[PDB]
Amino acid sequence: KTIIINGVQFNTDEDTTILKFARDNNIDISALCFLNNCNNDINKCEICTVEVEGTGLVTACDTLIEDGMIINTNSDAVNEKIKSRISQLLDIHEFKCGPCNRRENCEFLKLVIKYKARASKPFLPKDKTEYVDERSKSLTVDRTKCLLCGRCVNACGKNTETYAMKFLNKNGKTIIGAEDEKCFDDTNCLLCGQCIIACPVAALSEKSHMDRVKNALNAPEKHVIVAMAPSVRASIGELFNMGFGVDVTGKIYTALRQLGFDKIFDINFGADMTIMEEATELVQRIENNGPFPMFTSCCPGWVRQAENYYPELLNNLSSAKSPQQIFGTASKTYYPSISGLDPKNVFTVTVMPCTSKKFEADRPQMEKDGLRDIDAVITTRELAKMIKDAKIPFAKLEDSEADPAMGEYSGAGAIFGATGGVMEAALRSAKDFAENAELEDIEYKQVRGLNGIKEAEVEINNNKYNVAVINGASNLFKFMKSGMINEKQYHFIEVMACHGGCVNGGGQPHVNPKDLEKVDIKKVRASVLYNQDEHLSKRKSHENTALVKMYQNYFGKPGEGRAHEILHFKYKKSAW
Ligand code: SF4
Ligand code: SF4
Ligand code: SF4
Ligand code: SF4
Ligand code: FES
Ligand SMILES: [Mg+2]
Ligand SMILES: [Mg+2]
Repeated sequence: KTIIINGVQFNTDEDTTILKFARDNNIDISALCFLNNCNNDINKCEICTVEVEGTGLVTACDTLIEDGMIINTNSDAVNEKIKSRISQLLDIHEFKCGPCNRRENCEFLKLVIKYKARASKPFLPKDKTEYVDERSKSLTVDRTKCLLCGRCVNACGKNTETYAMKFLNKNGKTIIGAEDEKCFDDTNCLLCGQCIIACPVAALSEKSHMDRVKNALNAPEKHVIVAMAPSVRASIGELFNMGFGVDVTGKIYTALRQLGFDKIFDINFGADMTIMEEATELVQRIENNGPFPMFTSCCPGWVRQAENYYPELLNNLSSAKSPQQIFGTASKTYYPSISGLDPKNVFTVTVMPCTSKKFEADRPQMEKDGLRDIDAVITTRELAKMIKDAKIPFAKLEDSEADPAMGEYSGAGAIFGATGGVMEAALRSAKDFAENAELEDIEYKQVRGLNGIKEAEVEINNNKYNVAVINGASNLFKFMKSGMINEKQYHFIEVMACHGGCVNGGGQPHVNPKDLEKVDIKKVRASVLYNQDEHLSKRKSHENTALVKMYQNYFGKPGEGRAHEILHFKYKKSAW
């Protein structure tokens, strides 16, 4: 194939699109609605317009290169078309970047600046109320920003296969929204936030908890704990121009203290708690021969998936609370027992890579004696905004340490944020528990990485067991519908709704499509976690010294008695 682009001849056997070929050859072509290898098939944005001689204007993102093509990407006709399409979007776009939560990394703004586009008539609604949907505990929509680019809808379909995000005809006008324009929470939506991650503008956002947090911080009598997810320390630096794959754990603890939090703990401590309980449960089921399989229950996207699509599995989920909720439960019981705080005055905040966690935290029964396990959840992005609003020079901060009583963690805990991490951590403990031993071979590499469905055979106490790690909500549907679950007897199955695990969650920093071509975001964020594991002296959850003291002095033996009564949560299917 001979191809001419802007007068440059290429000879190639490649079978690909003009966009991808141009991009591979450092020729600039803009794009908007193209993402995840899909464009918006109905109502194409045409931002990737180029000129093919003899044919006219074509969309480079979905037009294959052909031998003999002569292509101009930067002709006056091309730029005028693209400029026109951007101007048309400005006509339906509340272009007020100042207070906008995507001000610093918005794709549309870059395009507006690049083509010097202007609205015919500026879009300036006075009553945004009709345009905004904040009903959800997790997601919010601001349709004054929406480009109808279809990226949320394609990403929902690809990532989850639920198609909970849809195009809708609302009184004759096209919008995106949930089925029947219901609140997302009241539909089959997993509240995973992959739609947000796909959004080029500030149209989709997380449901804010930042005022819950600020109010508690400013309330004189409130004692505000904060505790961040595994993934936050591998990710948040991205929003402070520190690049990718930077471990900023120490800087976060310092930042959190500068924001005025009263105690700095860590959700990885809660991940060790979850393993203590989950691994103990796994050994129990093995001894009662069932029910099998046991599924993890720590991902609320998956819990919602089970609730909405496989309620028959709800009884197979581990009764262990998730690291978030189990930590929170302890934060209102154990923590007062070792601090003297009145439990009513403890306000527990988590920092998560996740939008679904907001919903988990607000489940009615996720409380005891009137006290919420978790009072607020802020996403990685929300914490980055709080830090920037406070003029905290994050990239310049010195390292500090967590408060150890609910802040220590093992390397088992540290890897939770990657797909296969829970499985690996859980097996490090279950094997030790079952064989009553302290084994030295603790790396389960076969359950790691980005394959959609991963399985392994493991030997526990001289019997074989089958494990699977389901990596992404769409892969959970594949596993079930294809009958894979019936090819053999599965004993323990991990499910994460987000592909890559929590490091790719819905609350994470946006990465623009070009950086994504350049960096494997799932692997690079995950690598921070595995590195921590490798350098920690304690690499099993049950060797966490602070955790051991808590169980010895307060909860007693895992998986029974007081531990079972307050650290566990069971989901029930509705009756016939
Ligand atoms: S979505 Fe982007 S272009 Fe629109 S107001 Fe916000 S920052 Fe500006
Ligand atoms: S919400 Fe965002 S991703 Fe979805 S159509 Fe609107 S601008 Fe595109
Ligand atoms: S939160 Fe997840 S399941 Fe719900 S619409 Fe967005 S991508 Fe789809
Ligand atoms: S994989 Fe992690 S970030 Fe994604 S929905 Fe589940 S808990 Fe949330
Ligand atoms: S980027 Fe090609 S039509 Fe939208
Ligand atoms: Mg297409
Ligand atoms: Mg305070």
